[PDB]
Amino acid sequence: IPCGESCVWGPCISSAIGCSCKSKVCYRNG
Repeated sequence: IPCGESCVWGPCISSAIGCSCKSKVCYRNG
């Protein structure tokens, strides 16, 4: 599930809420 953050140049600030960079945007479990 996309969270609402891009990660093309820098990692997900939303890692705090469980989101990780996949395919240039931040996702939690798809």
